[PDB]
Amino acid sequence: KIEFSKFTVKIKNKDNNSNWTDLGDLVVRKEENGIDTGLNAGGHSATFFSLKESEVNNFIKAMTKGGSFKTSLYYGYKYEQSSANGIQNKEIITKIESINGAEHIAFLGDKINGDKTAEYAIPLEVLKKNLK
Repeated sequence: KIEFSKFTVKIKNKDNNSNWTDLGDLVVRKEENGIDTGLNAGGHSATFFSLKESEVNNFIKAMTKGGSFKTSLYYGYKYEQSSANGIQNKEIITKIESINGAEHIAFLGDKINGDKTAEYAIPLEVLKKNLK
């Protein structure tokens, strides 16, 4: 059983030099079945990744303690390759990471266009406050 309906939390990515930069806000929404999350970065607004009921516990766990979950669809952001059409069952895999003094949930995205993927970071304390 899950209390929450909808909330927002800041998301960062690693820029062209591998520096954590603020990207935007991520709108996590709770469905009849699963979670949708969507990226409002710059003036682009579009679904980021989603997952059904069964991966929910794996989500919460993952997004609070570090772990992994299976998405229904992962698109990401524009630079990564899966944003045109999205990819089913992409496994997201999370770590805890202190960035300034603030622990974040960090995970890799998709391949961009020597294989380079996108990297992402959301603060842990906000994910814990809201994810229940």
